[PDB]
Amino acid sequence: SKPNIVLIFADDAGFGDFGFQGSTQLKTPNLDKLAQSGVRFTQGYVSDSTCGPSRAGLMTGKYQQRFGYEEINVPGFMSGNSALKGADMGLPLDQKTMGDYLKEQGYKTAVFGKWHLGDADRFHPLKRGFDTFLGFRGGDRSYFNYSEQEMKNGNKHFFDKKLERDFGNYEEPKEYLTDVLGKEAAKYIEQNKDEPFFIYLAFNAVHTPLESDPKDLAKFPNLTGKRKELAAMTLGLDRASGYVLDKLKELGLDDNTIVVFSNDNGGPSDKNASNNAPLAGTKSNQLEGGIRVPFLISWPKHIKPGSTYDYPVSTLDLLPTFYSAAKGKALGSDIDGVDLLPYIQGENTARPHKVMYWKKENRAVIRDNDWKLIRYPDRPAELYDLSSDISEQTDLAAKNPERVKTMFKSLFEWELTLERPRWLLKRKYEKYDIDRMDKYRLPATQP
Amino acid sequence: SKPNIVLIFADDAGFGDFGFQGSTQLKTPNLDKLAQSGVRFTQGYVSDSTCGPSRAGLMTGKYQQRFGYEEINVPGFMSGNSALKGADMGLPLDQKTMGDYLKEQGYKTAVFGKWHLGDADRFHPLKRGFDTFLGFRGGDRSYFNYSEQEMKNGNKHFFDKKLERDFGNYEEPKEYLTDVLGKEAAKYIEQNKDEPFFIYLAFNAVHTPLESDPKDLAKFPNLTGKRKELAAMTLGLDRASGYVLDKLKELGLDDNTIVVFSNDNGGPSDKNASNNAPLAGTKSNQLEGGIRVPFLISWPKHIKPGSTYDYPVSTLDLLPTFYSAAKGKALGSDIDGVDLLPYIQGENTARPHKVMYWKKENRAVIRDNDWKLIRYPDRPAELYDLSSDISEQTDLAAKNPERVKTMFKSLFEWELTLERPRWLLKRKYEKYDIDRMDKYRLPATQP
Ligand SMILES: [Ca+2]
Ligand SMILES: [Ca+2]
Repeated sequence: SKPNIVLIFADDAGFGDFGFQGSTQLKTPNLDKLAQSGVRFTQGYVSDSTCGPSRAGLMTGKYQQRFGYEEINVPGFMSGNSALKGADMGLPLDQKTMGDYLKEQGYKTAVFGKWHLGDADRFHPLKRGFDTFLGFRGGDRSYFNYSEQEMKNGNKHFFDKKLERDFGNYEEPKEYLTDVLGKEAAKYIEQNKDEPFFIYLAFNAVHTPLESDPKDLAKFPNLTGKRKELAAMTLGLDRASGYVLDKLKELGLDDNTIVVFSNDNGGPSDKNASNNAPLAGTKSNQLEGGIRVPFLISWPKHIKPGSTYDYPVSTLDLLPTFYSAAKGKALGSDIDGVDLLPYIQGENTARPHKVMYWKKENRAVIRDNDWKLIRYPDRPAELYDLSSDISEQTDLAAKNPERVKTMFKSLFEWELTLERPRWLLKRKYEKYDIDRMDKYRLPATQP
Repeated sequence: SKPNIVLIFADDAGFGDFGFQGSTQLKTPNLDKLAQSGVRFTQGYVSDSTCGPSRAGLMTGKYQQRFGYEEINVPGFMSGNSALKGADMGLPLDQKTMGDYLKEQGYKTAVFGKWHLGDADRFHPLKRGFDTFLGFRGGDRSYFNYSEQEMKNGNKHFFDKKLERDFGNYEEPKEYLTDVLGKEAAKYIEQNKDEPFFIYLAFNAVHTPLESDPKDLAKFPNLTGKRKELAAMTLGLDRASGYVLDKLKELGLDDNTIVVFSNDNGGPSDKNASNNAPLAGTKSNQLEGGIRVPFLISWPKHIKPGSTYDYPVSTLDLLPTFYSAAKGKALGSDIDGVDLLPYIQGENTARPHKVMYWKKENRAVIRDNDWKLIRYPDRPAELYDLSSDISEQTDLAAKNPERVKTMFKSLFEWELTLERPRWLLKRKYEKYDIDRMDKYRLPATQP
């Protein structure tokens, strides 16, 4: 008998904007119970500090750069010189997804909400190892229904923002999208209570646009502007998550169900007032604030409740971890993630990752234990000791020239194993990413 | 009366492998007379340290990266993810060439030898402002005829290596290609002795493959291996250059003819035994050895014979210099080169370039006066003072942190004005370029 798997994946959430992450202002009671029921990771990372490359890594358990998925796939934002534009941008078809791996172990598979791994029919979830789908192909959309007007008077790329059941059944949500996503995950759990199931629950929460239940806004009278709306949407994500967690309890599935909460990248603090405290930086930079994310795994009877795990882990680990728990035997050799279960349980006391990497064009990172080397296009490479400087305020490059040179060589060694990107952003977005990094260069504070 | 213009452009030649450049072993008597007849530049640069991007800059007078021509166009060597492959790689059609500009001033225009700005019919010289053509579309070819056998049993991209008159008149040279190229330039000068003419003479010499007249090899008994063959081919380039210079004398055109000798990039010392003394580095790195080239301009009666010009100049300058000398009035505003004539003659005492840039992906350079900042993917950015360290052995980065930061920002500012590349090399060539850089990291000496 094989465990059910629920991967709850938030969008553009603050590292510091959950109760279990030390938030005073924000309220995440259901996710607080999820944290206390299992293991909270203090050093959980995504594979990129933007939506698309992150999800590509999560879905494959592979450094997404190794198959050209380097820069974010945003239809209408790519260079006129870009190899693939619009709907042709997607997860290469030769890649085997989390869905595909769990379908081979006889799981019923579903994805609710944000896909963002290609808009063209061939990149559709139901072609990528998911039996079931309710969400949108694109990167973002309204948390309420679109009018007939707005849908008819939309540009060529607006079809990816429209809510979709399975293959091309376009119907708009009747209700706040976050609540619709939660409640459809719950229906799907009840409809599949007898077989093993895998649910990728990809909330568009708390990505822009800033849109909330009026019910949620009244609960934060003290808060103001974009922060008031983040809190409302967060409470929303927490309620919708609650629907799923309660249903598992209600049906006695919680005993033999893995539940993972995480986040696709660090918070874009200037767009959605997210707060990455106590980390520097945001979405689309490779400071801890961009790449370090809230990360929970709950598995009752298997993981001790109320435990922390302090060693670095990656979203990349989730494919092999899930597959191993689903008693999987035929794991591809091209997989960069490790099975986390032996490490969580104490059977392996080693770090699950000595060396970790990030790369978007000239911006790249190598972490070797607790050394962080950051390469930029516009300034000397910086070196940080994360064992004593979680906030990256003390550049140790100057006083460690030989460690910088070695780490620079190891980072280059890893770049040589990557494909060239399959698509390129317009040049000017590199400037926006770096100006934002500089705007949020200091540690964020709670609150 | 408008002056004739002859641009003699060698391939993969050594910075140190000409008599007028201080060569011990090699013989370039015709080019030695060319140097003495005009101005030798001690700091002449190409716009990239490889064939294709270099030629793209030369032909447009523009930083070739500003229209996506960043990495070398070699059919069969591009990433499977590359936006354009094979014959579709070429100088974008929206770009106006040196040929186009001089055809508008009523010049008869011709190109002999290596084109390498696109193999497809639309990228052909006769579409890009040349009335006449005898050469090959591709990057390299044998210095002797190809058999019917070799031509029939060649890969899809071999058609670019075949010798071509005007538009698709394929006939193989009956004689050493360097001698055939020189003698056809001379025929064309005689055939057009009465009207103003422009000849781009792009010798494939001294690019691989290493192939010489047996007559030339016997003149270098003391030399051995690849060096013996370089010397023979060099003597060959010098004789073939001689045919052109003698013909101008013979017809009394020398009085009113501008002659430029230069080189498309620094010498690939490990492939053709070229020697970039006294510079560090080679082809495909951005040390002085890659980007700094022999550079002569002769205009009898107009430029003082036997003169040196010590301030940096670029191949980029040749389009506006040529155009201005052809009494051109309607120069595009997108042009990065300056007219060198006022600077050569002393009318402008200012540097013709304060700030110069190079970029191939993560490898980039900014020069500000005699400060050279070099960015690499695999090591800390280096700073050199070229006024006192022509050989780049004394890294001043650590002792000049503020200059490094500012220059890093100016270099980024210039990257933001560029398009993304229109095509990408396979990943593994970045490793080969950097291993070669390291093999030739020390100053080359005469040997
Ligand atoms: Ca996101
Ligand atoms: Ca060349």
